[PDB]
Formats: sequence, C-alpha cells, structure tokens
Amino acid sequence: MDIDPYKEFGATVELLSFLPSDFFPSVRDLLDTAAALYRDALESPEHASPHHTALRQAILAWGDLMTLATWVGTNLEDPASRDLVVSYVNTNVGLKFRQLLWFHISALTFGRETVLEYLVSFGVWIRTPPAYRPPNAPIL
Amino acid sequence: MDIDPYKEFGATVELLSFLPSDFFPSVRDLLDTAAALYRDALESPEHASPHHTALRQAILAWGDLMTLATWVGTNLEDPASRDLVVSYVNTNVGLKFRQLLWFHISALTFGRETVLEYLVSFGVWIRTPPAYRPPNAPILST
Amino acid sequence: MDIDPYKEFGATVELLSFLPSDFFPSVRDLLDTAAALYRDALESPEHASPHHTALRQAILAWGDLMTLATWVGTNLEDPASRDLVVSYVNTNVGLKFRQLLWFHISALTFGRETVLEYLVSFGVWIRTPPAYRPPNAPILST
Amino acid sequence: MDIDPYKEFGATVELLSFLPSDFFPSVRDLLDTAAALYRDALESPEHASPHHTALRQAILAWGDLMTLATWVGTNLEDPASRDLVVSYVNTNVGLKFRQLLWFHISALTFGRETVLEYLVSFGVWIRTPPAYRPPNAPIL
Amino acid sequence: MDIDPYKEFGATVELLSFLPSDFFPSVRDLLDTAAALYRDALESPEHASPHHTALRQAILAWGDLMTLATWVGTNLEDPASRDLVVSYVNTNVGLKFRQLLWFHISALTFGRETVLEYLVSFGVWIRTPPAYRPPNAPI
Amino acid sequence: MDIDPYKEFGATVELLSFLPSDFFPSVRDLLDTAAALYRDALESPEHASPHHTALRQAILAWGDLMTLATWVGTNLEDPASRDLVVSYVNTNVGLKFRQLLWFHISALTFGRETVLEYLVSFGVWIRTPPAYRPPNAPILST
Ligand SMILES: COc1ccccc1/C(Br)=C(/NC(=O)c1ccc([N+](=O)[O-])cc1)C(=O)N1CCCCC1
Ligand SMILES: COc1ccccc1/C(Br)=C(/NC(=O)c1ccc([N+](=O)[O-])cc1)C(=O)N1CCCCC1
Ligand SMILES: COc1ccccc1/C(Br)=C(/NC(=O)c1ccc([N+](=O)[O-])cc1)C(=O)N1CCCCC1
Repeated sequence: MDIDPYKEFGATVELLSFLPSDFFPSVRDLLDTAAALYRDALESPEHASPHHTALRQAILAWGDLMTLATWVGTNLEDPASRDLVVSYVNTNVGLKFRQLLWFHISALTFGRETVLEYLVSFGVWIRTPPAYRPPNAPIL
Repeated sequence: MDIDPYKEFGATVELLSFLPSDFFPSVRDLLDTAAALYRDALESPEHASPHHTALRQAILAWGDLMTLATWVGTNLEDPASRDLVVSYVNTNVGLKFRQLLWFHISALTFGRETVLEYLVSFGVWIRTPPAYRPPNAPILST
Repeated sequence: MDIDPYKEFGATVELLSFLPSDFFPSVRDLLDTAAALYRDALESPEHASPHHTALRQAILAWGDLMTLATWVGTNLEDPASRDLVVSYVNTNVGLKFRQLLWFHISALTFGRETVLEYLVSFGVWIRTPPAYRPPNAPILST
Repeated sequence: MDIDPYKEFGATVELLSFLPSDFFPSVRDLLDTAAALYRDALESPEHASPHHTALRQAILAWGDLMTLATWVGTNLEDPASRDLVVSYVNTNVGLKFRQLLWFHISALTFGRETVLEYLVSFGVWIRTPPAYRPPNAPIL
Repeated sequence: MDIDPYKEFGATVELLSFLPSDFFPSVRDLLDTAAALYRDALESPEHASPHHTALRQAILAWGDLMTLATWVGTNLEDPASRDLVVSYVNTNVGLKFRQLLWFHISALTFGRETVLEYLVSFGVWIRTPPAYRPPNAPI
Repeated sequence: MDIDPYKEFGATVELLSFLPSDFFPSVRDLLDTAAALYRDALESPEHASPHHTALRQAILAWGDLMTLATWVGTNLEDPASRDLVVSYVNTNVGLKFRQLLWFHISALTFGRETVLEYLVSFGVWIRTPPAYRPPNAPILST
C-alpha cells in the first residue's frame, strides 16, 4: 500500500525529494525539542491538532526503534554486523524520519500554512542552479 | 521518554496487558483488512477522525519497516543472523503493532466508546475461572 | 477490462476474499431458495430494487449456462474430457456465482446495510485466533 | 426456472425470434462500445438506471466466458475438440448474448421508448415477405 | 503523471482509437488546413478558447518533431534509417496527432459540443449492421 | 513553425534565448515539481487558466519524447545510439521545454504579470558586471 504521510496535512513527499539529507537537524536535536511547550501537551489525553496525534506515533514508532536498536547491541553474537546496522538508521533512515518528525514540529510552532509558504519559496531556491542562487533562504 | 499511543482515546497498555499477546490476528491478516471500506478512504487530504491520521504512521512506520526488513534479507553476508530478525519483528514486536493496528481498525468500525465497552468485558472474561467462563468469547456483532 | 458486480452496493471481491470459497452453500441449494417469497416476485415488469434486476442475469447467465453444460454431456464424442467441465463449472467457478447469488439473495432478505454489517463481522471473526474464536459463527437472525 | 431478461424493461424475447442472427453487431464491436460515455459510468458505484445495473452482470457473466474460454486453450489435452467449442460461443451463444448486450446499449444512448418504437416498426418489416418489402428500415 | 489532453472538459482517447484509425486524414492534409482562416488567428496575442492554445504546442511540439526527426539519414549510417521515422509516426503516437489536430480544428467549425454529439452518432453507425443501418450518417 | 507559444501570453522566445540557457533547472527537477499541488489539479476536467491546458500538451508532447528516446536503443546497434540522443534534447530542442515548463509553473503560482516583471529586472543581472551588480535578484514571493 502506498499513502503519503503528509497528504492530508496538505503536503506531499513529492517536494521533499529536494530537501538535502543535511537539511533538517539530527534526530537528537529534535528529541530535545520534544521537551518544548510540547512535552506536556502530549502526555495528555487530547487530540487537539491532528498533527501531534500522528507524531505521537512516529515518536514511539521510533521510541521502539531506539528500544530495539539497543536490543541489537546486547543479544548479538556478531561484532562485525551490528556496526553496519546503526550506520543506516541514524543515517539513511533518520532521513526518511527526521523530516517526518521535524515537519509537524515546524508547523505547530508558528503555523501550518506559514510553512508551505516556505517549501514553495524553497522549492525554487533549490532547483535554480548554484551560480544563480542568492546567499540564504527567505523569512516570512 | 514514555507515553501511550492510546492516550487521547482514553486507554493504556495497562488494559492491553490483559489481552494475551497471542490474541491479535497476524499482522498480514490485518494489513489485508485495511482494504476494507476504510482503505480507499485514507488516500484523501481529509484528516477526519485522528484514528485515520495516527493509523498512517503505524502503517508507514511498518510499510517502511517491512520495506526495511526486506532490505536485510538482500544486503547481508551472515546467513546465521539473517533469520534472527523476524525472531523479533513479526514476533516479539509484531504485536507492538498488532495491538495498535487491530485497535484503530476495529475502533473505527464499531465506533470508539463501543470498543472500550468490549475490551472491558475481557477485563473480566479472562479474569474469571475457566470452569465457569463460557466457551465462546464475546465479540463485536451488532 | 475489470469491474465489480458489487459496486453500486458498496462492495468489492476484496472483502469476499475473506469468505472461504467453501462457505457459500451449493448452487442448487440456492437455486431452490430462489423459490422463496422472492421467486414469484421476479416475473413482474417491475424492476424494483436493482438486486432483482441484476439477479436475473446471474440466473440467466447460469440458467443458460447450465442449459449449456447439459449440451456438452450430449453432443460430445470424447468421454475423457467430458467430466473435466464440471471440474471448473460446479466447482472452480460455481462460487464465482455462489458469491453473487448468495449475496443478492440474502441482501434482499435482511435489507442491504444490514448485510454489510454482517460480512464485516467475519472480517474479524475468521481473522481472530481459533483458540478464542467462538464455536458458533454469527448469522442473520432478527 | 423461466424468466424473461427483458420483461421488466417492457420487452420480451417473444419478438426477438425474428431478429436475424446477422443483425446486431459482433461482440467485439460492442466491447469497444463499452468504452463509450459508458466506460466510466459503470466502474462507478451508482445504480443510476437499472439498465446497466444488469448489463454489468452480463458483461462479467461473459467477462468470465472470456476468462474461461481461454482456460480451455491452455489446460486441454485434446487439440480436436477445443476447435468446436469457441465455434459455438462466438457463434450460437454470442447470438443469445449480443442481443442481451446490444439491447441495453441502444436504449441508454437515446431513449428506451425510442427503441420499442422501432422493434414494432421492424416486427412488421421482417414478417412481411421479401418481394413485398421496401429498401431499408425506418428512422425516428 | 498520466492525464488526458482531451479530458480538458470531457473527452477520452478510447473513443478515438476506437474509431477507424484509417479515417483521420493525413497530417499534411491537416497542416495545409491549419494555414487556413485559422492560421492568421493563432498569431494574435490572445485566444477565445484553449483549443487555440493546446494547438500551438500540438504544432510547436510537432514542428520540433520533424525539425528533428529528419536527422536519421543525414550524417548518420544505417541500412534502415527511415523504417520507424515515417512508420512510428503514422503507426503509433505520431497518429495520435492526426486525431488530436483533427479534433480541435473541426471543434472550431460548427462548434464544440456539436462535435461530441457526432462521435457517438457515428461511432455506432459504423459498427451497426451495414445492411440494416441507414444509408446516411446522422447530420 | 513561424509561431510562438509565448506570444499568446505576451512573450517571445528571445526573452529566454538571451537568458542563461543553462539557468533553467534540469527537465527532471521541473517535471517533479510539476507534480506539486498542480499534479492532481491538471488531471481534473478544468482548464481554467490556459496555462493548464497548454501545459498538458507540453507534458504529453514530451511524454512521447521520453517514450521516443527509448526506441533509439531497442534493435538499434549504431556508433552513436545513445551519444547524440541527448545532443538536441538536453541541450537544444529539449530546452524549448525547460524554458516553457519552468515558465508556466512559476506563473500559475506567482500571478502572471508579476512573473514577467521579474525576469525583466533579472535578464539585466547577467548583463551587469559581477563586482558591481548586487548578488541578489530574488524571485519575490509576495
Ligand atoms: C524562519 O525560520 C527558518 C528559516 C530558514 C531555515 C530554517 C528555519 C526554521 Br524556524 C526551521 N527550523 C526548525 O524549525 C527546527 C525545528 C526543530 C529542531 N530541532 O530538532 O531542535 C531544529 C530546528 C525550519 O525548518 N522551518 C521550515 C518551515 C518554515 C520555516 C522554519
Ligand atoms: C436509427 O438507428 C438505427 C436504424 C436502423 C438500424 C440500426 C440503428 C442503430 Br442507431 C442501432 N445500432 C446500434 O445501436 C449499435 C449499438 C452497438 C454497436 N456496437 O456494438 O458497437 C453497433 C451498433 C440499433 O440497433 N437500433 C435499434 C433500436 C432503435 C434504433 C437503433
Ligand atoms: C459533410 O460533413 C461530414 C459528413 C460525413 C463525414 C465527415 C463530415 C465532416 Br464536414 C467532418 N470532417 C472534418 O471536420 C475534418 C476536419 C479537418 C480535417 N483535416 O484534418 O483536414 C478533415 C476533416 C467532421 O468532422 N464532422 C464532425 C462534426 C460535424 C460535421 C462533420
């Protein structure tokens, strides 16, 4: 089955192909962000905004990917393969995740629309070749 | 940090611990069940009940977990520890999803509250002695 | 080209795949059941519910399929491949009809929606483990 | 059991005995017609007119007669009988079918009554002997 | 990514390939027809309907086909440098144009919705029993 | 063929030929973006703004050029069956698209008039010396 996690929110990975894997901040940098004004706002039985409602999944979806990524470092009798495992999740999988995460965050913070209003202004800064590219990205 | 996916829906793994791991029907059986009247209604920009919303992740997290477990069975040189992955996935943790999955799924079929008023029955069904406990377990009918 | 007979009625073979082929009662048993309060009400210029309408074809297509299969058992010179017809008809595809048949039939007895709210139960009945799953399968009562 | 597939629609095979097997166009010629403004109008969950509602059956009723008429050309160890099979369906059975099909089609297209208004004007052109028969058939 | 250049209001491709592909007049017989009273009208910086627009590309896009498909037997080497050039065009995709083009054009003659009422009023008169069917195609 | 697809929108090829041919991002980068919030908007039966319609062609017109660069290596064994295939494409007669494409898209999302006024006060950059011209010339998102 193929569905777009963003779809409903009005987004689509179709435009996330651009975003360089070095864009969104490392996972931990976000995990700490969970302690924001959002920490409490989740351990509370309230749907509120469908945003977190889903995030809360990804969180644990990973909350397990971190409670299992450790079940590897222990019960494992092959000290030559467990070195090429975490070298995929925290790298090639954090990617198709850091976005999944970061996303929601940077939407509740200020506003949803206020975000798309960027992805677009970015989805032009990226394509447009280097030599033909100003210093940094937009603002409001 | 710990939390509960069944929060806003007024629930906790606590009551899940009642449900024997070997209860929720195999994952696939559920994935297929997705094709229900609820399948085609997911690929729509409308959030609707958070059940939908949340559900996606659980799916993705898996539909991107499976398309991950099928990555090891290809890019692996030690056939000794190749089969010790499903010894956790489809098994040890599969339920960690089967619970979620089954949950939402049903919860969406027969309303929400109409669900709790179910898992609560077992909170006494299983609890009671086998000598008395009926043979047929109460399920969702009408 | 592919389509689904259970379209306008909000259904798909998808949910039928759940129903074990060996579920729908033998064709004849159904043909006879046609003689129900719904039999005499077919030979009337009134379309009424499309169930009726559609039903006819399924019947004809068969009542002109059987009066066809009984054409081979007469005009055939190779008794070796004579019995390898029912090895598809009354068997391999008989269900392709038994499904339709049974479907409409019932669907007409206990309303429509009242039907989906049935096949959906099994979408969980069968799905659940045998150790828990009750002995008696829920059916149409009142 | 004996019922008239047309009955309800206000018709009856009683008058189709006339219609020469060479009348209605070959099956394929109709299958292609399915791609008309009717293609989409069926793969959609709408009863609309009881017409197609039934047709949709015949379609598959045959849709299977074409998915089984092929199960013969493969799993069959008698290259002398499968030659006298399709030489019945696409011939003596297409007959008691092409009509079953064609019918509906030529009813939704313009109108139902607008059809019977013909079967009658035809159910007179046919009987009436040859020598005593104009060039072609009517119109409106 | 798949769409339908005719469904820009209510038109499918099926109904085209459904019709005798032998029917749609050659391309040349259409270009020389474009240069008609409709040529000096695509030059204008505006249009009334999209037909005009859709047409430009339909042409431009094509005008870039030949202005390019002509490089098959120039400074190139091969025994059959023109086996798919004039073929693939009058056989596959290339013909789709003979359909497309043909379309818009007439669409500007007696009108638009006066055409659709034809495709049908014909897509049938063709498949109907050539012996019992009327002699004249409806309008 | 003597016409200009930009004329109807008030534009001439020159207005791009002088422009950095190598500017317009790869056809790829474009086709991808196209499927942004416009993808599902073109499939629909509404041409609304001609850009749409005209665009459809471009795609198709190309969707057969992509389907064409595939028959240039089937049963062909030439000394250049994949070397000059993209000599006119990703360079000459293939740019006609990069320009076109890029064009429309931007317009639909940035009004129209405000689109031109951009390139205008831009096709000047490349004309203005490096050390003097302010390294900016943004695409106003207002
Ligand atoms: C004008 O704003 C920006 C302008 C340019 C570039 C970035 C930003 C900022 Br805002 C963001 N960075 C974070 O929010 C963010 C979220 C979480 C963590 N974290 O994981 O701790 C770190 C950074 C950001 O990604 N956006 C994108 C959507 C609209 C604007 C904000
Ligand atoms: C005035 O009309 C006609 C006058 C004389 C003879 C025939 C016709 C035409 Br109309 C018809 N032919 C098709 O519709 C038809 C349907 C489907 C296919 N097909 O399978 O593609 C081919 C032909 C036709 O059978 N009728 C009978 C009912 C009233 C008039 C139309
Ligand atoms: C007397 O009417 C006819 C009687 C029988 C058959 C066809 C026609 C004619 Br008229 C047509 N031929 C062309 O338009 C046409 C347009 C452009 C080209 N072309 O590509 O050059 C070729 C043909 C035609 O398409 N229609 C459809 C709409 C109503 C008028 C007729």
